[PDB]
Amino acid sequence: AGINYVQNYNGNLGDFTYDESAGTFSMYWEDGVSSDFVVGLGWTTGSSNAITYSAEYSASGSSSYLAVYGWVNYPQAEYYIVEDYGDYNPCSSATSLGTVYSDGSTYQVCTDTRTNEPSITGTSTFTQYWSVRESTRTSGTVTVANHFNFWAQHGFGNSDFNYQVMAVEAWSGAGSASVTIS
Repeated sequence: AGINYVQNYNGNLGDFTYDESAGTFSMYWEDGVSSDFVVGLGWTTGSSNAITYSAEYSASGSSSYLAVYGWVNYPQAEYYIVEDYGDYNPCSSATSLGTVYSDGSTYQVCTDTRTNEPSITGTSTFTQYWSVRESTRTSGTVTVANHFNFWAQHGFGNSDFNYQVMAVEAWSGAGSASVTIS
């Protein structure tokens, strides 16, 4: 793996353990949360290399995602490749970009603009790009390049990356995750 970055945004709202050299982390929020956390492991600089993972992920009562997650510095953008999620599909609500096919499934692709929200430079306005897997799963390989190349047709900068992680996010409800990045 060569993990060199630990993602912890409000991880203290649940129980987050990890081991960088093994590439594994777990996150338990059995009691529920009513604020946003994002936790995971990855790299201080993103790239388009494939990521392979294996997880147990249980969040059907939760507004949550199991995702490849990271940022582009300029133009400022937050992105997700959502492999499995709970009760909330971010593309229901957002502007549709079409469909991409990759690694065994179609993904719905969409984008949204977030204004004055927490970001890698503090509080700012940025674009989000989402690929949401049509057949959800909790293990496999994400050929990141196929998503980046599609989003790049729609303004994604596709270079000048900040961090990139395999992550679990939840902001409501309860569940449980355990993830290995190989």
